[PDB]
Amino acid sequence: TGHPYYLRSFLVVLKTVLENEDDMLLFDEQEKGIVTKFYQLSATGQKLYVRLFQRKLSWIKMTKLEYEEIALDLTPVIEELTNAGFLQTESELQELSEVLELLSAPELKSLAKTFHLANPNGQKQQLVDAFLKLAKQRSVIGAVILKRAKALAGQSVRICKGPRAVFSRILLLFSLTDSMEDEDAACGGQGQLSTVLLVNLGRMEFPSYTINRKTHIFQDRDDLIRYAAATHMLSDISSAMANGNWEEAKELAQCAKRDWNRLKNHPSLRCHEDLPLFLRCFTVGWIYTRILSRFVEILQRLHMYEEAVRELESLLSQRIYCPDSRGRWWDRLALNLHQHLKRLEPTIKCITEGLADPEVRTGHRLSLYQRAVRLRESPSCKKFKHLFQQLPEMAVQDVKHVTITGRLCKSVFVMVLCSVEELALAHYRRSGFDQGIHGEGSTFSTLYGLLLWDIIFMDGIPDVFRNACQAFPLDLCTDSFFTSRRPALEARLQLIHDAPEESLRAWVAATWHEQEGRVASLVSWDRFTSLQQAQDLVSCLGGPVLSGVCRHLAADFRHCRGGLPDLVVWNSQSRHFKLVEVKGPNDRLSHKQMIWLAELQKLGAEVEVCHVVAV
DNA sequence: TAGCCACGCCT
DNA sequence: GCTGAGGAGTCT
DNA sequence: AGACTCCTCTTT
DNA sequence: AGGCGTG
Ligand SMILES: [Ba+2]
Repeated sequence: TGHPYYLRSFLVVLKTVLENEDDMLLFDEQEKGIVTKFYQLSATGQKLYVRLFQRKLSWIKMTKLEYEEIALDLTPVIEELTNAGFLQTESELQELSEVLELLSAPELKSLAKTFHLANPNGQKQQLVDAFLKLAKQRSVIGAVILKRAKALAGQSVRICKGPRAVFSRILLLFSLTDSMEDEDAACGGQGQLSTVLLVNLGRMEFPSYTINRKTHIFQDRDDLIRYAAATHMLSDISSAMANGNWEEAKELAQCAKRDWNRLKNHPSLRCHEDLPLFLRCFTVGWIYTRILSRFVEILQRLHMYEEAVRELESLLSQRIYCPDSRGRWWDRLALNLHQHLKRLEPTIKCITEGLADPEVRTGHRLSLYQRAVRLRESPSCKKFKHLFQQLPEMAVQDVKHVTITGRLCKSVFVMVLCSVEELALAHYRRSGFDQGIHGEGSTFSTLYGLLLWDIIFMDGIPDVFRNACQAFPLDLCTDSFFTSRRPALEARLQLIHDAPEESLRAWVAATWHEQEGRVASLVSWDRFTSLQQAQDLVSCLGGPVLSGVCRHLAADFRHCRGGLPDLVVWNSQSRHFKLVEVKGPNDRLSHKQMIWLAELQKLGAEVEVCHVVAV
């Protein structure tokens, strides 16, 4: 462990995936050997590879490579990696567009000149398109350009794409069990370790649980490769959207929409369809559906609202993939029909079916009910009685609103510089709550985590723990997390409800002491300032409330994890607390948020929206 | 749709 | 658009 | 000269 | 004011 941080982290990944019997079925021998080859390198040889694996994939000037901590002179090390088959040298640098790319605009000028036919000025981009048109006609002069371009660029290494590929697939796999260590790190461009992972994994200590895998996710190394392909596609589409190239993204999508209807009969699907949901998210079909969702987003941006409706109706026609997404869809469907396609007939059928789908929850549920009333009680609609149709009167109860002012300067205010939220925490200090946290959902989530820790990492649920560095059972964000643990859950949620404020102070003390540091997705250790703070807070919150919140989180974290209030403020001595949703000059309450506030009131908790106006 | 935010537009 | 901080190279 | 784009390194 | 999009 004179291994620097980035190497320790890389090794954990390799180990974690290599000890999966199931995972190792999806690598041929050729592939498997490369890993051995890695392990065979010297410590130096390894350090340097990780560095370069992490760097962008392409050619690097030998003079641009400095790691003192690896060695003062890296030529030996490079030679090892070359011989090993991991790194290639300027010697294999053959493509012109590659040689040019590697050179600086300065150098590009020096070659634009010492070639008489070249206009020595313009951008770097131009001089390239130039030198490439020239070598394409008079080929024999092109080989002389390349000859110098090379000699001019210098000594240069590149990571070999082939072995690289194996490590990315390993990284990909590591990342399913770490939720998705990132779609951006693993799934796109190509796999590197996320920043946080690369830094911390080597030090991280995980909650103890029992690995118990009883089902395969992938049929064979082929299924993996098809999945990896869909993954990369979704990544490149998301990437396009991000860079605003909505035209490219529409193609890319349609492209993928073919391929998916191409796979729609293949043997493998039968088995995937059959997986429990918490695993079904790791299949081609799930990724293709996810892609089709982005596609309706794209149809929407390009304002093609008829198509988007078709696509939404397609997605909703099946319950196989992404059922957690139907709420987003039904809502999105209805919004399109009502707003954009003014078809008031379907808007109702839509809203009706949607609200009859036990799949839709919280925010979207509310948002459909709200459109219903706005619609039924509208004259532009009155010539009907098809929405009086027994709509359960989910009239989200009304909440105390409050307003304060702050001197404006994400929006920054002054009081020293601070946030909308910090400004309010102040108003509340002078309102006689000496104590507060700005924690949004993590305050509550880590309390749920502290109180149910042992039930979460409980033994006896097949398939939820598949390997070594999990921070949660894979079914955590499913309807099955609760069903698979009903009896234990009902029991614990009851105890908590009746617990007096010392049993709580004690249960928390317990987990805290036994688990402090351990990486669990629900628990932020620095979220409270000390164990003592946590105990204060639970004391104020009290069982019935602590129970109610925990019940929602475990029952349906997927759809309840967001829209809890920004602030918790309590009075130390008086034990009175308030749950505050800060609303700066430019944001209102989302449906998710008005559900939470309602539900927190029912639990009998002081809830308040605190509007901030600027000066 | 990951969720957030600031802005801007329409009604 | 954003989800971090600094430096080197490119652009106009 | 200054603005912006790209890339790397983070830690223990 | 609030519903909706855009980046
Ligand atoms: Ba807020």
